[PDB]
Amino acid sequence: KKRMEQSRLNKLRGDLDQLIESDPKLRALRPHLKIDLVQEGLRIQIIDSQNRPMFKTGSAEVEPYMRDILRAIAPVLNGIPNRISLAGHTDDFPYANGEKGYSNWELSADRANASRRELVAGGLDNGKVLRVVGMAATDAINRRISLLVLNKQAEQAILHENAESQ
Amino acid sequence: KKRMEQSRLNKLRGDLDQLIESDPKLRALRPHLKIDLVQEGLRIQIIDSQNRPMFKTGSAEVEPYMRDILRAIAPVLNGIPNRISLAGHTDDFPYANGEKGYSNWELSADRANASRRELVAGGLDNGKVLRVVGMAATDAINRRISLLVLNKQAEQAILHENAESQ
Repeated sequence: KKRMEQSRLNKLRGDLDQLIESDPKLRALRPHLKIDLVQEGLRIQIIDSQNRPMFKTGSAEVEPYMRDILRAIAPVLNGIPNRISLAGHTDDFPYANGEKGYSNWELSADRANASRRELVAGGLDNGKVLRVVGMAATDAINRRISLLVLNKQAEQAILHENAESQ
Repeated sequence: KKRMEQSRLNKLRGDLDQLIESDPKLRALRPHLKIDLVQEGLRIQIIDSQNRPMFKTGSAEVEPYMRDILRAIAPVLNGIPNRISLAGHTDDFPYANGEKGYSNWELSADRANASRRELVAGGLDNGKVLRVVGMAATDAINRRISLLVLNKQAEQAILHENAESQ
């Protein structure tokens, strides 16, 4: 039912918790790792701040700790068949320097894909990611990578909203 | 109610239809322009094929006709306050040449943003686009740009699924 699925998600939640609490490097970054259940499934948020950035300035290049986080969780996410929506949220000051129209919009999507490639390098099955998302609004700095492990319902709703058919 | 909103969407649909049928260039591309009502709002699909590509090969650079389409509809979309989810769908053969991990995933998101910038150049109010999406699967070539004018419900569901809060 929606039962075997919820059970899988709860187990995944526990496995991620076990992984984080058994790794010194992850324990040190815990405040920047948020896990919760949302309508569409299990959500994992990785906070990207000025004090502890997950990417190099104005770049989609991951920082050491971001690489450690993504590669560490990749194998665990692979445990279940649920697919994932990966979102890059970049509410920061106007992108400066190198830019042929390149703004926080391009930066947010690029970071989302940069995170996707790290998960894959870490062992995430290709195909697991169903979509990447970018969101950027014009001490209000808010940057983060969201990894949503979708329940069947949400996955289907996305596939229907994205098909050419009616 | 959901009434004033549906009426606005139906009016928008009619205005887009009027625009397309009054422009020679758009009439010529009509088969590649699909408009319909979906659960989340009004959807506009722009088909990107081998016979009539909307982007240069392996690039997020728009082709003339794509520029004409996007700049033409931009002012019309600006008529209502509803925001938009812009998606790039790229189901094509493995991306060749220039690539430091650059695949159809990066290409799909880049094309989505390239389309976003054209709408803005064409007069679309900044902020109107709520998110950009990229989707790329591993004569099955299927490429398209989807522009979803979101009804309040869908917009709120997106904002709740993307907030840090619970």
